Amino acid sequence: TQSHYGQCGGIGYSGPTVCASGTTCQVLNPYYSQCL
Ligand SMILES: *[C@H]1O[C@H](CO)[C@@H](O)[C@H](O)[C@@H]1O
Repeated sequence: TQSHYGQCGGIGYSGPTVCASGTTCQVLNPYYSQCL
């Protein structure tokens, strides 16, 4: 699972888009999405 303050899954990011329990994949920027 993607860690806190890391990029979870934005446009172009291929990988584990599911964040760790309690952290939410928030799309901050068009490509930058972060697990908060
Ligand atoms: C890998 O997966 C990511 C998932 O967000 C895509 O954005 C990318 O285009 C590729 O399919």
